[PDB]
Amino acid sequence: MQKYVCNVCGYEYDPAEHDNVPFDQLPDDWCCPVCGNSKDQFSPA
Ligand code: NI
Repeated sequence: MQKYVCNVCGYEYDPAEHDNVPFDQLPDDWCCPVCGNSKDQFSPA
């Protein structure tokens, strides 16, 4: 259940915090809910 970290603000997308919804199921236009950084500028962590 891969966690991802925003390269801009350090927000961590942890699927565990979201009913195990994986990063790869998020919308095409999903952005960081803290800083609005785009999905494709997150690192696996
Ligand atoms: Ni961010």
